[PDB]
Amino acid sequence: GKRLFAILRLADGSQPPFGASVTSEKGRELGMVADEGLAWLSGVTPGETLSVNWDGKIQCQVNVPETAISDQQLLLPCTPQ
Ligand SMILES: [Co+2]
Repeated sequence: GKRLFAILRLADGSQPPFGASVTSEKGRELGMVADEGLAWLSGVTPGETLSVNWDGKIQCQVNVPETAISDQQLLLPCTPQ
């Protein structure tokens, strides 16, 4: 499964800001965070680690479940490195 509807929230409960970028381990930009911490991600690999970037910096990372499949909405807890 490769396209994910990701609900992003940090460990502290906050939301990554509107306009943050989400990148794969490889460094590819799979999507951008919209409002309310929602990010549609393209070409995601199940099991990989994504980084969420804003303010010119990796702010936190998420672990895409190995069981992720296409068009799945899932919570991705974003934890600071
Ligand atoms: Co860019």
